[PDB]
Amino acid sequence: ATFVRNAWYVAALPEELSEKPLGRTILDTPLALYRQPDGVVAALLDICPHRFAPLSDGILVNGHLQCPYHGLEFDGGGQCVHNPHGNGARPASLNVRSFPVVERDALIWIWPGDPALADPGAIPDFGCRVDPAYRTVGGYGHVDCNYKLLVDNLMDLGHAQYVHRANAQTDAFDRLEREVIVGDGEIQALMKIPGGTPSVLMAKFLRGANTPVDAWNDIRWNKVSAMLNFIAVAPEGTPKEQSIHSRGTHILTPETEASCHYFFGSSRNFGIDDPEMDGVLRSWQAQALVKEDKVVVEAIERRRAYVEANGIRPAMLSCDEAAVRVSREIEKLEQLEAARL
Amino acid sequence: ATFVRNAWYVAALPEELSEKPLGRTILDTPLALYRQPDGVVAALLDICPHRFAPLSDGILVNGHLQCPYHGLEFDGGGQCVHNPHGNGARPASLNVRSFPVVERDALIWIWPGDPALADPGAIPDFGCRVDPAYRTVGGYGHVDCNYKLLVDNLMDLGHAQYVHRANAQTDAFDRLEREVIVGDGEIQALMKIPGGTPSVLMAKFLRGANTPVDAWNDIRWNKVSAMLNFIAVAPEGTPKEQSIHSRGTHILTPETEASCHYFFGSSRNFGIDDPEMDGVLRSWQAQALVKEDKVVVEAIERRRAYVEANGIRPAMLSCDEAAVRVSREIEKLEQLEAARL
Amino acid sequence: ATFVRNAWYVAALPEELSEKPLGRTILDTPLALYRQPDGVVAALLDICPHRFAPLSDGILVNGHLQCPYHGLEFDGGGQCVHNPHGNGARPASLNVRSFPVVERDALIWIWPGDPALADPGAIPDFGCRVDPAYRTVGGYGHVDCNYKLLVDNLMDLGHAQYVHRANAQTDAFDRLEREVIVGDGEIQALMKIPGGTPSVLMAKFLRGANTPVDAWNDIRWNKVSAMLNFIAVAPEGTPKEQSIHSRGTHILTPETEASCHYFFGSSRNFGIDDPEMDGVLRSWQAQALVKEDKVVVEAIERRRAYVEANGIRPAMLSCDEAAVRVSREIEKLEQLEAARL
Ligand SMILES: COc1c(Cl)ccc(Cl)c1C(=O)O
Ligand SMILES: COc1c(Cl)ccc(Cl)c1C(=O)O
Ligand code: FES
Ligand code: FES
Ligand code: FES
Ligand SMILES: [Co+2]
Ligand SMILES: [Co+2]
Ligand SMILES: [Co+2]
Ligand SMILES: [Co+2]
Ligand SMILES: [Co+2]
Ligand SMILES: [Co+2]
Ligand SMILES: [Co+2]
Repeated sequence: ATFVRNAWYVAALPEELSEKPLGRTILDTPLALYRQPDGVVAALLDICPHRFAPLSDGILVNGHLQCPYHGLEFDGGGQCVHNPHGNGARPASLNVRSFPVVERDALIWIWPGDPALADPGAIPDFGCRVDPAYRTVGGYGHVDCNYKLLVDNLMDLGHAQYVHRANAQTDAFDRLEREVIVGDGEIQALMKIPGGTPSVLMAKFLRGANTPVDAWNDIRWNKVSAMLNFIAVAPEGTPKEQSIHSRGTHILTPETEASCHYFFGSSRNFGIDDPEMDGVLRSWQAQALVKEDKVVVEAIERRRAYVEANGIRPAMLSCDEAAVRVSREIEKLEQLEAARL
Repeated sequence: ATFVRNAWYVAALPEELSEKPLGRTILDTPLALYRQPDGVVAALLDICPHRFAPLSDGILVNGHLQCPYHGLEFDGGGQCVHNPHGNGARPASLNVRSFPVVERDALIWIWPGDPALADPGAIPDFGCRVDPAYRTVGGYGHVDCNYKLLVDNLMDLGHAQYVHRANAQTDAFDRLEREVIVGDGEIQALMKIPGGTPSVLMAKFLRGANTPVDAWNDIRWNKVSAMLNFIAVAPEGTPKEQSIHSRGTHILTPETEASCHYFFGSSRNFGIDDPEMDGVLRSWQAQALVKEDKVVVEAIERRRAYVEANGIRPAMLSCDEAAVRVSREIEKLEQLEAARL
Repeated sequence: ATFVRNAWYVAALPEELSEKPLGRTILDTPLALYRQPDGVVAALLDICPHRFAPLSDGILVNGHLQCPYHGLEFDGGGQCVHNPHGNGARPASLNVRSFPVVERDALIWIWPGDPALADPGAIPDFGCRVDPAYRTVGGYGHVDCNYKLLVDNLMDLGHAQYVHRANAQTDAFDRLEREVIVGDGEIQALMKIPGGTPSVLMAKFLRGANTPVDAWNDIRWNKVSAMLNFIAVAPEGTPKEQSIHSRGTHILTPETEASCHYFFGSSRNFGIDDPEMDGVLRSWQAQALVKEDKVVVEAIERRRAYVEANGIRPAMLSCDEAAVRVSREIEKLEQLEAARL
């Protein structure tokens, strides 16, 4: 019910789209997503203007999406280009709503709000996903929880030990200086852990000069729910730029009030020509989502009714600064938008 | 919530009933339908007056339906004929509601509204279903959509050109000529496809024949939601009257606000003793009706919340006259009834 | 929505609890139930004070329940005993709600209401369950009906003549004699079946029986929804006291407004060292209690919307005295509680 509609959201990964329409709901809005013959992606409201049939169940006819019910045909902009009935007249009432869409950084971005306010330049920067110097692997996941629970999750390092123990684990609670930098529509949480233990994968690409001052775990948040992290390791006192690292794409898109779409990916600068490494990284990310984070957040969503019926508020700990700030920024965006409705 | 209760609806096909009660909900009213030992069908509110147990889960005892909970027995009129407890007294408070019911034309009709207005003069004529000159085959289907969506569907048979493409597509669709006749309590939509190649289905009716043909697809609607179509095909310019045809029964009965019962059938005057022709008609009913149409209308029902939340209204085409008129007649019946209670 | 929270309810059977937490909802309240290393049972609100994760999905760490999300640890009283984050401070806001709990008579009792009013001395007496002179076997069942429908069911044991026809029908039902004893927070219904043929079940307990049989079916109800019955059968003219019997535990605990937990058991004074009798009772509990009654009450729950929408009230028979009285006592408790906010 309460979404920030005036913002860019990822609706799909390029590989998911083709001439066969994909029906997907974004912010309670049903969409028909498909790639036209010229290769350009189109996004139409998945509701035919005639009698409301799902356009996503149709097929392309001469490059145009044909409604599966009575045959009306539409172009990528939503204009009805063919009416096979009667005099074949095509009044403006037959056009279907079209959404601004941009394919960039191996992501399909969509603006579900006021179309007059959609500026391609305000789209988050995920350039690493299409940089020849990086190898990117990823996927899609559906989760039955409000998207804000997963934003909280991604902005927090404290559950790694208990939720992702299979991968991330430690035994130190005396050393932890994470700085949170608040910008405009952007927030970064930087963490540098000297003497940090490199991953099993990034270790294979290290020669030898371990010295307490060489491990990073950072994350950047952009307007609403798009995040990119930075997991890295270095020899000694070398800068972040010259380290072995992976930039992780973690973008959430609300489906309904209690469900969301999760687009994940890893863009690494090591083992670039290792095909079996691709399967590995993609599976661990999938595991971290499906088999672990999903279980936790879906259980929390199931407790929302009780917490709201009663007046229960969360008790924050020292590790919640970044999440709390992002949570507050999203709230402000919800209010700023409602102050127009 | 909004149903036209003062009208006759089909609650079951004769073959579905026996001494074993059938529990079925009609217009949000749970019914217990069964055939008494004398062969007469009975319809009782499926709620025992004592503690509300489902009478439909009981069995007949000496021709009377016995409640499975504490044994009260009832006759076809809903009168409690036996109370096995205490002095065995049977006060009027123990009688269960009974609904007017009429078995006619191989259909079981029921009046769910004001029993004092049960006007049998209003039972639609489906005589072809029991005419020895016709062969009838049919079935039952349950659909998760408001019944009005299927009424719309059946009054626009032209959708077959797209929804039933593989069997009904016709190269002469663009030469279609339709008219609409409005009479006393009845609306008819006539369609004619002249001098074209028979569709895949029509070919089977003519036993794999080619050569130009004239087609007719007419449909009659009667008060609320009972329809009978006319599908005919014949060579060149032969008389519509002396043509090979099938009269299709298509009757809808609301179950809940968002679900309905669909009773379909085909009464043909050709291939009367041909088992393979029976198979062709049954294949068509299972594929087109039970599958194809269901997919479309159920997807539309899922889009109702969005269309209502926003102020979206349908855009009518030249082929919608008949459906729009029936839709308006049903609306008037809803208002005339609401102005009563 | 309307529950009598100020009363003791059974939340589990001792055998269901261990160091692995059991998540269960009682009166719309999610609980985490577990046995601490010292063997004492604990009951905490299954919602972590930090971010609301289910504590029931956690494990015990050094005798304390650890939240599976970020590691907070709690003691049986709900006090946070360990915070692994930052300075490890533990403000009062980190404690979780704990519920008064008492393990007695092989039952786990919990007080879901005002903790200040919980008095262990008001817990129903089910001593037979731990008396060395009796052999007790039982189990748990979940039912999708408001708990009051099952209380009604248990207070009218006469339904067994029809609902459990195959197992308990007696040909002397017509000569039954009832008595009802009313007390403070207690109501008893007595039934006597004089000189009849033993039912299939009673014959199983007796291991034969030629001569006529006297059967007793008594049941005691205590404040809210805890019942204990008395099933006895004897030959020719043996008195009820000095005889062979089983004391049946039948306790219901509301889960939601339309669902409940059913704890059943049989404590017999015959065949104490007989495995075959154990099977007979478990077979009965599985068939009659978990299958047969469930079908009836769940069907009734499905008819509640219709009966309420219309103004339908139940018509009582001569066998409803006990049930009606308990129903009235429960209503009074609901009102007395609603009158104090
Ligand atoms: C849906 O109406 C029909 C059409 Cl348009 C073509 C062929 C048949 Cl068999 C029917 C039928 O009555 O089922
Ligand atoms: C449901 O109460 C019973 C009746 Cl009515 C007959 C026999 C038995 Cl064993 C029980 C029981 O305690 O489950
Ligand atoms: S609903 Fe799309 S053309 Fe009719
Ligand atoms: S509920 Fe039908 S006789 Fe009791
Ligand atoms: S939700 Fe329990 S420790 Fe964070
Ligand atoms: Co074009
Ligand atoms: Co996580
Ligand atoms: Co009779
Ligand atoms: Co159709
Ligand atoms: Co301790
Ligand atoms: Co510590
Ligand atoms: Co029973």
